[PDB]
Amino acid sequence: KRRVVVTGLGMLSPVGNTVESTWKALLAGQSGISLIDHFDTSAYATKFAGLVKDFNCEDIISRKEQRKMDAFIQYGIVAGVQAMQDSGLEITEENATRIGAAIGSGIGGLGLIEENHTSLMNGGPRKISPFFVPSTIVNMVAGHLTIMYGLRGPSISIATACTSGVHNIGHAARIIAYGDADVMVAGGAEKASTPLGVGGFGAARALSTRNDNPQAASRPWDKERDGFVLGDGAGMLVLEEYEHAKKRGAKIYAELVGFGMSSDAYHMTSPPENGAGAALAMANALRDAGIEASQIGYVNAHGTSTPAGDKAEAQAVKTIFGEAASRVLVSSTKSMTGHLLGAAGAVESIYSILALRDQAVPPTINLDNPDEGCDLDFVPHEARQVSGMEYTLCNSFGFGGTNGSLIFKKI
Amino acid sequence: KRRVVVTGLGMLSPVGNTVESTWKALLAGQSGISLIDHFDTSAYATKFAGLVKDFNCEDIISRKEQRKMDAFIQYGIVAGVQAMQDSGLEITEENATRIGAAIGSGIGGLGLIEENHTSLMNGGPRKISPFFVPSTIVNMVAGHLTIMYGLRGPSISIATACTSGVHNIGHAARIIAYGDADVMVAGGAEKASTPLGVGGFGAARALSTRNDNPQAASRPWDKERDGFVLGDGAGMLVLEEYEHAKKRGAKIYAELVGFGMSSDAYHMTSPPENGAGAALAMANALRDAGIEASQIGYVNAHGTSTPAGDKAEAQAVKTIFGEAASRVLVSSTKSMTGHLLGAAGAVESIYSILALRDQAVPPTINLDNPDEGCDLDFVPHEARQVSGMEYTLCNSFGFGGTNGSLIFKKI
Repeated sequence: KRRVVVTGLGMLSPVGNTVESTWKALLAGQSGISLIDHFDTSAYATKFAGLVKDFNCEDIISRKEQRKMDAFIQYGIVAGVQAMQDSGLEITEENATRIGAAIGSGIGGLGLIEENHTSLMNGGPRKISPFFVPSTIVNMVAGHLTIMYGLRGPSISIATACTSGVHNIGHAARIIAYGDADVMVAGGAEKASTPLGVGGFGAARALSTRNDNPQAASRPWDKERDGFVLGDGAGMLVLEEYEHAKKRGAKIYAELVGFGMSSDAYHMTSPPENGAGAALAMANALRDAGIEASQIGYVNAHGTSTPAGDKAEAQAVKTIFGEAASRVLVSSTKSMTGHLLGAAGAVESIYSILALRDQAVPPTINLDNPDEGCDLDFVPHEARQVSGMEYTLCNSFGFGGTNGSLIFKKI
Repeated sequence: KRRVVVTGLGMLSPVGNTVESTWKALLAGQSGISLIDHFDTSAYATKFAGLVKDFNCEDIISRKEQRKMDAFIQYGIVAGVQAMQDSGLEITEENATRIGAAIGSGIGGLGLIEENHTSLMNGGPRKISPFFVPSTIVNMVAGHLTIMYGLRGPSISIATACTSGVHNIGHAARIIAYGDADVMVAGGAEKASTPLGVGGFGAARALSTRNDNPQAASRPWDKERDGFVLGDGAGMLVLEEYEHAKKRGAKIYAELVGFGMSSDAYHMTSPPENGAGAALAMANALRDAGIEASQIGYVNAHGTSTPAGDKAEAQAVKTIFGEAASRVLVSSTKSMTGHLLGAAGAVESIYSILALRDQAVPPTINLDNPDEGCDLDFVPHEARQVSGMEYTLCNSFGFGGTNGSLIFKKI
């Protein structure tokens, strides 16, 4: 009965380039949303996003290698390095084989796809970079990391849109428990704030168009919500077997105890008004942890700031909690951070973990006027302090009706 | 101790639009490789590929839905439907919840990415289709299938390039055994025979340029090999728990008994001359099945027809087998089929399975003049007949040094 705990953290987010900075900014309710300026947004209905400010990998990635990797891959490597360093783990010859990676992305290298495609249109197959494939594909973060640290254990990449971070982390954990590994760096990286990403989600009408007030655009569960806001970044956790951790005396942020998956089987984009999909996923994670819905202090919602989306999620929370409806804390850091797509579940598992350490829960900012008959406590504007929270639940409900939920336990 | 068996098959390949047709063509050594004709290949160094001929989904997908999905998604849905039909499985209200999907792709919707990108370049963000994201992203086959059959169990998508089919199938199986599901449709779909796919792998110099003889281009382990050949298609298996299968009396093609994963941790594209990565993965699958290397009758190689690639793989086969070096049958159907990237491990798991049913092993065609000191039996030109084969091993060693191996057992 192998148990899995967390002993390493790494992150780049719209509100910070480290774990603690990011975390401090969120408990302070700071918004990471600003107007986009790396491409001309005149024709774009959405002109703002959650960008990573002053990203630097100079000391981490040789500019000779940077040319071979899209921005999402660069974000992922960096957050991966932070996670490995913070872990203290030393990779030995007898170690390698048992240490792996489960890192994905929802969309991958949009930037270098557009670049290479632009080059092919203007100058034919020759303008295409010899690094096109490996610089864009979703599995290249796990690819580069394993090589960088000589990792030789199981290596996978889950690509389930919005649910990627949660899926990757949960399977990295299943892998360990199963016996396939002792250590796994799991998470997701994303950088979809490009013309194709902004115009594409805009073509679907899934995005907020509140350009006058970008920081007020992401407003989950609010009456004036008009779509999600895009966020760039990456979240990485070092997962590891309990005894292998103790035997080495490493910090242990928390324990991963439940993981549940479900499918809506409703529509390619819309969730059921019902929230049936989400319920199942939260329910399976509880059953998996072997606890009840009442034992959960905080739920980091999917809460993307979509009319139909936030309503499905609330409905599901009421459905799985019942009485505990208002007794539980539910918040969406997407209010300050935006939607990190493939990295969303990664960064949010980290908030779910940090919340346990600090007994503090981040707010759902911008929640000026709640919805119709919501009975839930969405930690409305300021961070709430908590007393005896032992378990936290993290939710991701993505495109294609694919849902997941992670449950973390204190110490 | 939940056991997993195979009870449904589906496939589209360059040598057939059904499982049996494809399978018959391969035992007959037919090549599926032909010159590309859907785009102007004048500037292209590679002008041929393994295409799917006369693909039809008219009766399966409403042309109203086709517009919302890239060719790889259409191939995947169809092969998914075949698999579900062939399985005989009936989805009930009390059933849904326990039936899921693990389907990926290495590159996803290149075609609709190029189209949408071309539209944005010529006419701005407006020309972008509102279906851009859901029509291109890797998880949309599992997305559409779950909805189509009202599947509500765990739903994931592994995107590990060349190793996707194997990873998806192996995790679909881990999922079932774990208790998370009873039924899982697992596999991969791919359609990278586009300007971006052909020019991109061409920019890396990873592809064969033998345009005079396209059917002779894919020649694994041969002296005149000059890169892999691209193949389009999709392979889908219906995996399911042993008792749930019996209780329903369904055909049972075979049993999935081992699954191993490893990472090279060497280079982003090249495998170690060593073959260390591959060894580990085959070795873990054996250990996982609980059998020895001698108990394996056939190994469906990764064998892509790359100088460095085929050599690493042989080295690893010699390394894991030792004495059994020539006593075991190893062949690459990539010789007739080309490299299906994300679907490669899916179609090949199916060949690995069918080989057990029929006690026949498909040949490595084009193997005119083997390599230096190869001691292995690569089933050189014609299909070999076998007597008491009980286990077969399937290998995928992909970009980013991510490797996997599946072991199937008779009956």
